[PDB]
Amino acid sequence: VNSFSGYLKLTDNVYIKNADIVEEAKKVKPTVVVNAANVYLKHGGGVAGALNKATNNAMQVESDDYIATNGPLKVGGSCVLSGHNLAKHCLHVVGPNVNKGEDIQLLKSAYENFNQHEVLLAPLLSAGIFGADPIHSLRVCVDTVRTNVYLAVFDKNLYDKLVSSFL
Ligand SMILES: O=C(O)c1cncc(-c2ccccc2)c1
Repeated sequence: VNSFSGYLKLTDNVYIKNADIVEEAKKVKPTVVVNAANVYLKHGGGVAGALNKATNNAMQVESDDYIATNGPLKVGGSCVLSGHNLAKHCLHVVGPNVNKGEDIQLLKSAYENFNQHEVLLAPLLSAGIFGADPIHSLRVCVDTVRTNVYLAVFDKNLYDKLVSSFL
């Protein structure tokens, strides 16, 4: 049994809710919240900007030190950093950004990072300002992630379309 409330069950392991991921993280304090990260961990917009704002920029400060030591992530890669006031840990995952011309096949690689964590609160990778089709992102999620994932979708309209169209 876990804390997550109000989710629709899509599969054995994937759940979905119309929710503001910062507000959900603040309520649940999950072990892992996933950030929609980029290679230089610059949390300025989309999910990264909202999560970082909710940490009063502490996520960005920590991330800048991580990059100064380790260099950029790979597209499709991830790192584990603090969850600050939102979660125990933040899994920063880099989905491909279609608005930069990145290969959408890297979306499956991105989702594979979730399998290293038994339970996660996450957004749909590569959705929003990353430019991918969220319907496609949900399909890759269901077909790739085997651990228990609780998806928060910001737009009510999009949430209803994702559920109605789910095979
Ligand atoms: O649900 C998403 O895929 C999503 C994409 N871009 C931004 C957001 C967002 C926007 C404001 C607050 C918290 C999350 C969610």
